Amino acid sequence: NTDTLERVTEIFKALGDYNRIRIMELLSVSEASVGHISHQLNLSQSNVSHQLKLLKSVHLVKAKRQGQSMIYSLDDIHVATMLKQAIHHANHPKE
Amino acid sequence: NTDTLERVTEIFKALGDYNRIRIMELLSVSEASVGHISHQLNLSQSNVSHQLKLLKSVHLVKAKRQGQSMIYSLDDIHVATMLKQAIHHANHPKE
Repeated sequence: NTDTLERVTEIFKALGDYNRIRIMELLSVSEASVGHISHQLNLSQSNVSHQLKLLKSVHLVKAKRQGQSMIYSLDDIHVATMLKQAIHHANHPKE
Repeated sequence: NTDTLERVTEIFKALGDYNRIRIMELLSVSEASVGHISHQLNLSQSNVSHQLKLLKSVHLVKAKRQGQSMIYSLDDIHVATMLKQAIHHANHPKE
């Protein structure tokens, strides 16, 4: 036992609802309000607000203030590319 | 409209108990019986037999029969290397 493994346990633990990935995708490229993103993506603002919280508290996502409304957005392109690589291999080649 | 994503969902979903990673570690080095691993690895074999069950059905691990007892073992060294990279990067390049 130790703190090393315990860490790798936090990452996976951070994960929760699947829909989360959805927002992440749109976030990877784009920027809108807190509700707008919800309404459109046919989502109940009841959860949204709740969601961001966690992740944000996980150090995964980062928020930024500008005038009034807050616009989210990733700061570590690493995960962005990492996810693409995982999806790029989703289906092996052909043989 | 969720044939591609549904996949990435199965992966993360596959995960379950933490002790999992642990066993995987020892399983990614030496191969032993079902108990021995549980005994020496201070673990209630009650879960083991129950553990592999899942993963197996997930296609993550592949069992092997030869003689009598079945010795488990990975097949896609990819995951093994992938994990190493995750922990290898989990390094705070200072600051």
